[PDB]
Amino acid sequence: AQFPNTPSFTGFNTPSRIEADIADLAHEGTIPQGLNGAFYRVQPDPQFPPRLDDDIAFNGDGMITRFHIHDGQVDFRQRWAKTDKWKLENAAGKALFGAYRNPLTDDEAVKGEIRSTANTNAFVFGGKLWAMKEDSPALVMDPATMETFGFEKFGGKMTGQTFTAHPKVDPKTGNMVAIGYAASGLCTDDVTYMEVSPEGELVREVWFKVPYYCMMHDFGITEDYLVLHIVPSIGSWERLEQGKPHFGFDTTMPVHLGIIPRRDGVRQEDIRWFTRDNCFASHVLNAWQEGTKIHFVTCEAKNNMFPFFPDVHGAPFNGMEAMSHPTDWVVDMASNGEDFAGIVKLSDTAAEFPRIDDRFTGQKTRHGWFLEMDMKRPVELLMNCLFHKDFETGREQHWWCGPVSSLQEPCFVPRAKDAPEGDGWIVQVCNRLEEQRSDLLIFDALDIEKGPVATVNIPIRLRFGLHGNWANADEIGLA
Ligand SMILES: Oc1ccc(/C=C/c2cc(O)cc(O)c2)cc1
Ligand SMILES: [Fe+3]
Repeated sequence: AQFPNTPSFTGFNTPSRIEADIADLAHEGTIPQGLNGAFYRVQPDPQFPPRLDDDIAFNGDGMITRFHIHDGQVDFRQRWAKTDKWKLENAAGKALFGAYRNPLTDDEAVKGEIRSTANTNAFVFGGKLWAMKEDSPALVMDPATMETFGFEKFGGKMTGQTFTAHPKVDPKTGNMVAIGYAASGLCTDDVTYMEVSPEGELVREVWFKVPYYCMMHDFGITEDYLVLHIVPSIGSWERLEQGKPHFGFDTTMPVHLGIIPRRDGVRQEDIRWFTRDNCFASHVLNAWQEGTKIHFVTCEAKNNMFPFFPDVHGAPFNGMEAMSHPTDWVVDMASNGEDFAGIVKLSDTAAEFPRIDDRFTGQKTRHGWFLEMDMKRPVELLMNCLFHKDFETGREQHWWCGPVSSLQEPCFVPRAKDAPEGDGWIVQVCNRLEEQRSDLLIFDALDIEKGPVATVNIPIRLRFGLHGNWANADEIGLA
């Protein structure tokens, strides 16, 4: 196939499209014997050249990578997420769906079809592997064979059109907590709040409305609440009719924070909204309650972080104002009015792709891990450091991948099911950009600054990844 000669399909973005198996990858150092499970991650990877002259990275078909770590070795398996899109285009021999989140650029033959690329998260829950994309139901797969089952509509009990790619698991109940925005159609202000039992059943689905339609990419949960940030990366049908990127950023609009009680029969009037001045925030580290306060830790930038979803008023992209920092948004359920109680910058380190020890989701956490952009480092060819913060001592650790590499999202793996918070490992893919290959790095999570304890060579160049997760062998049929 002939792909376009553009930055989205060349260099680091050259198409790969590899399905593969490798046993016992070559490595340096010591792979911890204590690791027994698998790290799943997803890369957008176009099956076909795009319908339009160009495309963006968020729009490639989801390709799922699994690193099965056991007995001191790492095995590699990679397979397509066989979405309806993937199947339809595979049969036609060509692209049928068009631009990102824009059905007006699709072939008439796929009108009304689910558009998901399942390319944003690879998540294990309830014995299934979930390949997720926030414009559609999630695609469920077999975590062991990595075959595709199909889209999860919960037998038809799901009434919304969409399902998040940033699900959260409630440690108290074991439920998956999810939202689905644009729930009644593209660009609508309807959102569902959903919980899924460990058994896979949709046990709650609550419809509500948000102040305005926007990219509701992530959210937080607390013991009693779902915490939803409303950030003005906005879209509209008018944008799509005109061929603009679906989203653009409006610096003139306020940011809101919605507090949704996690209970049955929640009404619109039960939801509380707080309001602050414009900023950009996408990913949520964690959120928790303290007394009457809710703490909501996100990575906040002064302005838009997506150059390909541009400023709606024509402004050129401002790299400096896209630097994000871990920030606590604090609201007080006992106050009157909409003002935030506090907006507290927690580090001067520029950081994104935040992660916690997910066993403590919705509770006060001591540790966070991030990708860091350290603009003071040499670059001889961009997230170039792993960053850990101990929020109780304030101590920060940094590990630099060197001047010819970059890093993908870290994932925390507990040492044992009863281990203290953060007692375990970080795994992450490293892009060896000059050598055109990839490594899987393994760190001691509380001592990242000494460097990885193992470097596992991947003889396939991996593409830009989005989100990834660990599951123990007994959760994925590999025990
Ligand atoms: O369909 C998609 C929609 C949104 C996203 C968001 C990705 C993202 C990437 C970053 O580097 C920082 C960030 O805060 C968010 C990915 C896929
Ligand atoms: Fe994300």
